[PDB]
Amino acid sequence: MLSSTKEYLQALRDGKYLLFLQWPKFIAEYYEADEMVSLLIFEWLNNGFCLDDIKKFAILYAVHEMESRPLREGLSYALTTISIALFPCMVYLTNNLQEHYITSKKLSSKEVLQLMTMNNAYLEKQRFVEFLGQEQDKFFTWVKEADSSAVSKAFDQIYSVTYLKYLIEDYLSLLESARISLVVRLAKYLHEQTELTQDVHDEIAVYVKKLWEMAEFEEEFLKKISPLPFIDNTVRILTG
Amino acid sequence: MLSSTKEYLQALRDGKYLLFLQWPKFIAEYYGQEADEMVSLLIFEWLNNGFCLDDIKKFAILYAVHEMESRPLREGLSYALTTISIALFPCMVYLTNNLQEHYITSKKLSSKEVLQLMTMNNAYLEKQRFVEFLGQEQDKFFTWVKEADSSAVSKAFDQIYSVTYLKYLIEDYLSLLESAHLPTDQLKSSRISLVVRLAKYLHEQTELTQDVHDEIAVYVKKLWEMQPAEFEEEFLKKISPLPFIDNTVRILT
Repeated sequence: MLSSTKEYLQALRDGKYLLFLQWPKFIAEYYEADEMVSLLIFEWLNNGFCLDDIKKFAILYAVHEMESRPLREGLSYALTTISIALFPCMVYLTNNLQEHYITSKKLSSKEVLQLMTMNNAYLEKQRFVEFLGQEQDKFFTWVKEADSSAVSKAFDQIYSVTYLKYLIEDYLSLLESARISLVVRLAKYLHEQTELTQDVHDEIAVYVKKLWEMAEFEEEFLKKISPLPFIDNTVRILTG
Repeated sequence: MLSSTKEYLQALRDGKYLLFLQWPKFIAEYYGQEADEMVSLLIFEWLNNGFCLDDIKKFAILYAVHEMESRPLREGLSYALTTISIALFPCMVYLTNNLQEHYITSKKLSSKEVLQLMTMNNAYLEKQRFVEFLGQEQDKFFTWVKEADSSAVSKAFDQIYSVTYLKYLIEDYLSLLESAHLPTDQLKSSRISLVVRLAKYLHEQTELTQDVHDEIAVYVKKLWEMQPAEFEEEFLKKISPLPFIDNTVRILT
């Protein structure tokens, strides 16, 4: 967990996206999803919502729509949730309401929703919606204009990790209903990683091997996780 | 494509799933697409092609696969699967309750002719009972999905995803190439044309056989000769790789 919304919006600008998606998990401990989206509107405006922020999300969102769906479930909630917030912020920054939102004081969840309720007076319910639609439009075009080198490179980055997360997640339920307490750590280990570090792929093999100790179906999964320890492990016996 | 529901259902019994999922596309041609009509044809067809308890249990494997987190069946492959499940439940109801006879004939009918048969037979089960039955069978089914052999599911998975992972990646290459800003690049247009055709070739394929690897390689080769962008390269690499390791892992397997 990071210390600030400012650090999370840094990760976003730093193309750190697996990390930035934890932003809504941060606001969870620092204060329903009705409340949630409004916290992130407050949080983003007080933390320097800009055009660059929108534009760098349009990469992330474009990655989300990829047919290979690297971001799914928990991560996909994170992504869409935040996106629901980005549009109101987009309405606010455009019609110059961003100020009534910006403050000094350290507010509480109840007090936040309080002023956002009051601020609703500055925007008729009918126009809020009209701008929301236009801001959506203006966004989705930037989603289309998203530089494909940036999108692509981002994708490997995310999916490098993400793939194993599902591959492993699936290895678990298949095993539970077919050692288990063991794998959950590999699930919880990998859960924490933002990227596959060459040091991280090392700790993986330190898992794969340790399972062998405790089924023909488990096979092709390890083969898809850490092939090399297998090739070693099998040849070791073949010389008996 | 295949010429017979018997052929398709055979594939389902054999375990050839990507092929089995091609069924509702055949049914759409054999008859000439409101989903209710399409589910109607599937029910008729499956009941004449020897719907049975084993058909259900194997289909359970397929579904269990569709629910993996790696999500091997997306989009149209997914629509196939779900549309077939909507036909499945009525058949389970008709099977348990001895209604199938009214659905069984050797007379080769038309779409309009089957939809009429379907409405005629609608009067042999009162709606309320159909819905109760329908849920009982759904219960009976989803339990079998929870119980599907982990061996059998895991095997279907590797061999569906084997093809299917390629399918989605190639679609994502395609849209990115289209969406790329390439002013100098005079080959972009002929490179897009290559990916589209690769996408098209692969769309018909249910497994990676020697032929497939070879065609894929022919496309990927031509693409390299078209002088791709930096980002395109990662895609080309994944699409036709050389997994000397995996080669060496499976031999040893």
